[PDB]
Amino acid sequence: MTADLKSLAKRIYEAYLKNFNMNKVKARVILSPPFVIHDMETLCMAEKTLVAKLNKEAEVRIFHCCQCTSVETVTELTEFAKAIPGFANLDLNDQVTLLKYGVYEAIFAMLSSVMNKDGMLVAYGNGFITREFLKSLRKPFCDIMEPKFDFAMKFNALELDDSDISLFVAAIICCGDRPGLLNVGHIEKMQEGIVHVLRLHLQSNHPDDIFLFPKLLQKMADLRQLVTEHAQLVQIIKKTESDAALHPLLQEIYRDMY
Ligand SMILES: CC(C)(Sc1ccc(CCN(CCCCC2CCCCC2)C(=O)NC2CCCCC2)cc1)C(=O)O
Repeated sequence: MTADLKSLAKRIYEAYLKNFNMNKVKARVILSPPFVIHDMETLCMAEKTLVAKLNKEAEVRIFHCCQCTSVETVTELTEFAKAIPGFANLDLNDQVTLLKYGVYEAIFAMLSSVMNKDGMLVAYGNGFITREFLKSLRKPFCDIMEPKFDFAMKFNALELDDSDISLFVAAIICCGDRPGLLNVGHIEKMQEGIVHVLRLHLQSNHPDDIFLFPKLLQKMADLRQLVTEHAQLVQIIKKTESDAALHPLLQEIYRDMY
């Protein structure tokens, strides 16, 4: 692994630590105290301390808070993408397409860092929602998070650190086979450079697992399918729930996606 490829992996890693408020090391520290949301009583208590200004059904209030975090994460991923060699040199329209299809694959990948089998760290490290509370919400809102917990438990078993995850997220953003891409050839070259660094980095950082790279390629495919199914559930909610309107930035991300 040349000093240049180590520099690329380090640049990506530092751009990850700079652009995302929560990293896996800090998440594990806290998860090892945040306010525990495990029932309706504690949800209301958390709302008054953590999202005071926020009345509708609990399920709808939660859904709105979730939208706020997604808008924030999309903004963070947008600045992170600049660290990827060649991304800023891409056509402005291609940069939008890559981020459009990539953001939620990256969101659910990064969500794993703050999940354990019993729940998830939320609200900038200050809350912890239980997995069972989320399952207790009325349909269809109880169906949103459980497939993400399912993915995260397998993803977390790979025992990646943020030096790996930063490259993985970069690779997700660099997928050349997104619909609507103009300069597909340059994107594939850009993807190839990130994937090449990821492969060498995993060999260096995880010599114990000789299959980690193909394992992560499969997780990228799993995430694409997870996002397809997520978008389908979001469309049902928007259509069936006469009070869960979508933030405009998010509605534009899902527009014409799948
Ligand atoms: C909003 C849809 C329509 S569905 C959707 C999408 C994503 C999520 C996960 C949101 N979340 C819980 C945010 C929980 C907020 C908490 C609720 C209880 C009261 C206190 C505040 C969270 O922590 N996300 C992390 C953010 C850091 C980076 C990684 C992801 C939930 C639903 C969308 O598609 O965007």
